[PDB]
Amino acid sequence: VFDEPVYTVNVLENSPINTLVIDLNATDPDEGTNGEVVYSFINFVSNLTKQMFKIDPKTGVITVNGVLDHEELHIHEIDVQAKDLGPNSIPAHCKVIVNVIDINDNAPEIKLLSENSEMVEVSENAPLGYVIALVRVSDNDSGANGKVQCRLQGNVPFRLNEFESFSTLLVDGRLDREQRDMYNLTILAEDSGYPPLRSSKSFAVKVTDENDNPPYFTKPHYQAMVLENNVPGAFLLAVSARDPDLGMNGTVSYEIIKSEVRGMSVESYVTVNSNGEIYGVRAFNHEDTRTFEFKVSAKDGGDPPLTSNATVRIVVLDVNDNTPVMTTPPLVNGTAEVSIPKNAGVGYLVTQIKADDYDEGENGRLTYSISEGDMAYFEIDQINGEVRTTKTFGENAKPSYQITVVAHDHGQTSLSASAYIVIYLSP
Ligand SMILES: [Ca+2]
Ligand SMILES: [Ca+2]
Ligand SMILES: [Ca+2]
Ligand SMILES: [Ca+2]
Ligand SMILES: [Ca+2]
Ligand SMILES: [Ca+2]
Ligand SMILES: [Ca+2]
Ligand SMILES: [Ca+2]
Ligand SMILES: [Ca+2]
Ligand code: NA
Repeated sequence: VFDEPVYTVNVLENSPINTLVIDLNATDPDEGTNGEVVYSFINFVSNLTKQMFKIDPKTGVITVNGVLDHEELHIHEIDVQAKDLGPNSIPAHCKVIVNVIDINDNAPEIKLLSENSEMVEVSENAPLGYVIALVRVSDNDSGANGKVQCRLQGNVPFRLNEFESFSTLLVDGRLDREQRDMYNLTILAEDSGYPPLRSSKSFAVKVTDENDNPPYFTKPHYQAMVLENNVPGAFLLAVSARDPDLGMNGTVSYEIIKSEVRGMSVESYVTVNSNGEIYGVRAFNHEDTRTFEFKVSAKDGGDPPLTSNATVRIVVLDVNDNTPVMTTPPLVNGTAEVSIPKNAGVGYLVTQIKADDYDEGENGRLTYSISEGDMAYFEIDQINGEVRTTKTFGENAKPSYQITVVAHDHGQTSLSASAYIVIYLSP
């Protein structure tokens, strides 16, 4: 018969094999008994127990024959028997209990609930306290060996809120992609064993792009000078807008706003390249339009897209592309007849010549001269065009005088237009 009915023993988790759990004696014959004892396990409460322990059948010494895992099973209940060969006897049997004492063999486990596994992401300037990923820390031991706290690290714009079940990782700042497209976090964790076993976990935070900026122009108002009578399809000016966003959000497409210039349309005067290049679609003419301005848009692919527009002033410069035009006196094939008294004095105003020129400035300025003919008997004012007599006529003066007035301008190469004034002396 066994010394005690029930035995309780504490055994370290993960104790090596052949560790002495206990040496039982079935009270080997006291004052005699038939003798030749034999020990054996006859039953286990959990069958798992079968494979963790062993007993010498003759000496009666229980030892470890397996890995005692507290997280698997912590209590082992063994029914054991001692026998005298059944000559004329009963079997004695007691109940052994091995408590598996928990030790700190599991350190913390840090897990991220997100969709794209391990790719944590968040859109620019997402709001303060916007949850990005649920983190879950665990330690599979019991007690202090099971308890755990964890913390973010280094200054970053995020934080964690510890809860009963799990923690939560959220935004704690303003995120701008144009400034930073990524952060590099490290969650540090540890258990409360002695000494405490620690875990780190490092991972990335990809800040996803928003279409939060439009294409910025280099200038709000561009200007360019052109020369009059330019060729159709001749380059004028380049504008440029850049968008800091990603892809479609940041591509740039140029458009010219509908406007009418002098009664038609911008298109009919000007067009735009999808590269910010402005081409003259027509031959410009300073006498029609010395200046016109227009707006030019820029847009990007986003839902919905965004715009910036800039103004464009075109200065049309003057060239001397208008020869002057004789308009007084009226002209037949470019000549006029006038009459005058023969006894006319000196200074008599014969006629007054005048021309119009459309160009502006020097290009448009007129000077009058007698080019040829009876330049001796008449004189012309350089600015008026007033033709007057410079001599008296009498006694066998010819009765008819021919003079060629011209009006020329002041351009790089001066243009001009003549007229033939015939003078007849009416007595
Ligand atoms: Ca274990
Ligand atoms: Ca353990
Ligand atoms: Ca632990
Ligand atoms: Ca931004
Ligand atoms: Ca952006
Ligand atoms: Ca944009
Ligand atoms: Ca012109
Ligand atoms: Ca002119
Ligand atoms: Ca002109
Ligand atoms: Na023994």
